[PDB]
Amino acid sequence: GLLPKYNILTEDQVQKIHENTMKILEEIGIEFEYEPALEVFRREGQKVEGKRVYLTREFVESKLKSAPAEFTLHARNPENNVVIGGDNIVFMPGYGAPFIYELDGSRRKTTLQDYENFAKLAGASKNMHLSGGTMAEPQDIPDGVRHLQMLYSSIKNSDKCFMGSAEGKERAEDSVEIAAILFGGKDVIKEKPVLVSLINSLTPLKYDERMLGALMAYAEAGQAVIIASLVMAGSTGPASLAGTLSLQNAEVLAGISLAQSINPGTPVIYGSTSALSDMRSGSLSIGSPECALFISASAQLARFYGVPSRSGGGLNDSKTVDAQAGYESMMTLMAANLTGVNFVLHTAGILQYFMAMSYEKFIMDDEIAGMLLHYMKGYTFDEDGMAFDVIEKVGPGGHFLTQKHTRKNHKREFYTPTLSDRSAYDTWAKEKLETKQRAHARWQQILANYVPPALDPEIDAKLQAFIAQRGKEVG
Amino acid sequence: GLLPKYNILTEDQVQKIHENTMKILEEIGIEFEYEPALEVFRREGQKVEGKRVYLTREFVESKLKSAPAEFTLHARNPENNVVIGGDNIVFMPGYGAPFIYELDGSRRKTTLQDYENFAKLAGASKNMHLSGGTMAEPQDIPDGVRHLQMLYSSIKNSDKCFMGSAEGKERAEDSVEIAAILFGGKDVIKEKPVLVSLINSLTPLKYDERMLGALMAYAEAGQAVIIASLVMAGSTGPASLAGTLSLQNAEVLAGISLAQSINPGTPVIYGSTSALSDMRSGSLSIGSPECALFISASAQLARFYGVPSRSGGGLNDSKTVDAQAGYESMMTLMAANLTGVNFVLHTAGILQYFMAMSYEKFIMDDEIAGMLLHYMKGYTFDEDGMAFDVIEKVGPGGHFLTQKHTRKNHKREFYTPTLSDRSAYDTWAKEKLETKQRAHARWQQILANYVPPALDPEIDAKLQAFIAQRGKEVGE
Repeated sequence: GLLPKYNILTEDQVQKIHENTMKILEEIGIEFEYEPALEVFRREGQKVEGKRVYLTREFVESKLKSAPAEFTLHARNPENNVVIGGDNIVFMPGYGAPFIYELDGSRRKTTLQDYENFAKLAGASKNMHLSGGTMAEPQDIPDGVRHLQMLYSSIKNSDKCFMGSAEGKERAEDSVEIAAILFGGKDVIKEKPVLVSLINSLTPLKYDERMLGALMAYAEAGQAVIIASLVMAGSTGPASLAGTLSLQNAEVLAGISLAQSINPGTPVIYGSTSALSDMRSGSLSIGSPECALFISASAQLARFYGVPSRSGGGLNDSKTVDAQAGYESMMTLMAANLTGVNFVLHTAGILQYFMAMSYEKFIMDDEIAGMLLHYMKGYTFDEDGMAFDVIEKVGPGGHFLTQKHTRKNHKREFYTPTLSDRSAYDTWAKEKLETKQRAHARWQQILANYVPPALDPEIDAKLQAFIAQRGKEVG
Repeated sequence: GLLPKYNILTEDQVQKIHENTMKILEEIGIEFEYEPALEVFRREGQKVEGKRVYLTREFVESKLKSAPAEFTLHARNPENNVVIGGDNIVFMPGYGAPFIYELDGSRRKTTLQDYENFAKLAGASKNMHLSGGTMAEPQDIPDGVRHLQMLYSSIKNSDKCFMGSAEGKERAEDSVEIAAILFGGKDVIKEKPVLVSLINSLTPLKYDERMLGALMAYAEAGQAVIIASLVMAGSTGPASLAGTLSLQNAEVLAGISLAQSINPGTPVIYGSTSALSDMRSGSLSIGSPECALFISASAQLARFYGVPSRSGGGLNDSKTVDAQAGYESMMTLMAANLTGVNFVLHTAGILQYFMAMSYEKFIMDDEIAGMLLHYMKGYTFDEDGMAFDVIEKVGPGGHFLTQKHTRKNHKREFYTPTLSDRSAYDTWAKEKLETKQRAHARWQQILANYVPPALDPEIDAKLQAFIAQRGKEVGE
């Protein structure tokens, strides 16, 4: 009923990586740019020189041992509750992009209306399990209330799970307060998690105050944190795959141990965003087989450490929804699915190494998403199934076009494409639409038809009341 | 170095397929429309009613044991010798397409010049290990001598391995003669196989005269055959994954068991071309995840039966080199690579479920092939390596780009793209070239600057005298 996961590493090699990781954390250490964070380490008997911290293997292997292998995140509509990790996998849009690249190859700043559109699309879509977070940076809006309008867009436009803000102590806490209003208290959400948020390290071997202030805010509440590291081999990490993975490993676990020492059993996702620093281009390259290699190894490491994994997505370096957007996104999304990544931020919409979102790419990515979930269902070994009797009725030289079996079973075992054009030349040649152009017609169809799920009047009567008060307070 | 193969099925599931396949062969049978193949199965003690042969698992499982797990195909230039069957993988162009799809959307008939062009492109590419066969149908040339002209154009334009004709006994025997001239004798090429050729069943549960005629000629000589079944689920096969796989499995093992009855130990490749008959279009769909599942499972069945596999390629249903060409072809080729297919016909050039080759698509596919081979290299766990001391040197907040170890190892471990554009928007926005356009400039550059490897004048002269005489025979 479900394909097994691909593990690309031998068990001796996983041992090498971990032995190298432990050595890094012990010998070289990690700088945490936050007093409260250092205090936690000191109060946990770890070595700490100014901002630097050296964790032993026992302290980390101990802190990991309390980190839960699986946790539900809770949706407003419980029909969309989501189990993290899992032979399970969840998909959701790209995150952080300040640009929209349009079908015409032009570029523009993102807006709240983009955030909102992407919320609706993720809402509308059978394959997007979460509506996501920071889908399109709302430069439309004044900075200190961007989070406020964003979590409200996510609530008013989706009944699926959304993400909390990682931009600071107070922002983090606002988000927790907002989930609280939405589920009826902070205690409810402490035991039934609601938010996930992306906490990043500052490669190589640091953590900035803003991320940390969000991380601890979340681990002191009940809420989920992705501890992602983005090591760019050649640049912010060593020019070797084993090297940059070892470095990524050291960073992610240091973040996990902090959360776990702050709050034992608090939900944490191992995050890998590592890729290549292209030496010809100077810059990040996530459409690379190196990226695909980090995605793949990271999924296996996360199993090894007993925790859920986030990595991959429709990842690529193209500026347009062309053949490159297609083959690079598939390579990285397929890696993520086959190797059993649990949580795929950036499943849909991303172009040019996280620099841009695209409406057409969103639809492209949703197709490949559906195709890969279909691959991962596998084969069905029941009577219908093995189909012996139909093969027999038909016999040598017959066809199956008109069998009852074909009519009943095609629908059951086969994927209906949402985007791919499967017609003959003469049919296609009348308009010669490429995937880009079809994708464009499709997103417009979907936003024209999406009715957002209703939000209890009094709930958003309290959502607004709070956005009002904080609106003043931050000014 | 290299990465382990992905096995998508459990031991039990593999056994269930095998059971369903034996039942199909024992109870339903396959038609072999070629008296000589029928007489082979007769002497083997197998039931024949008219043209229908029923094969027992005792017989099939016995014959499979004589098929080698690995063999070598031998090229003009022995550096291009190729192992079929290890953890090994070999790539080559598309096969059989009668159209070229152009950058501007138009289509036209394939000619001999197209054939030659693809032989050169294959010849020039570091990721194509064979030049292929039937790369473009030479509709240009009288039907009866086409195979003669393709074989020569293969031998002249590339010193890599190439494929024989599968179009009947006589054209197979011509292929064997040509191979024997090139390498010294029929004896030498029986000990050191040279040719590989595509023998398809006629799904469901048939094999026609022309394919059987070629199969038996090649088995009799030492030459490799791909025994390949293309089942279309919902059309020529049942509308189910396990069912279509079982039917394909029955077709292939019936074919391999015939080859091994003729010449025990003769080189065979288990071939899966199975895909979807799409419900809305009524046509073959190879860019489907069903196709990807057939490829993956077949890679693992071949391992089970102890023979090499062929399946997959840059397979897609698109009419143009667009995002669908990209994602469909990467899915099916990545499946092939990760599950450990040995021989990938149609790695490069195919559009629209085998109806077309495209020169831009060839370049695209050559890029995805390169990326995929880099993926399967995997990690390097030596000292340089785990990079601990360079990490120690640099330290928190540092950067690696100005280190000796970066200079040393950047090129060693990282893939350099031949097609993907990794620039920032502002560079790219100057011309806004999409992949298909960059591909278009590249194939023209490659072809323009390609120089075929010198062919021995004496052997060349013999090849031409053989082909001159045969063409006269075929015209009389």
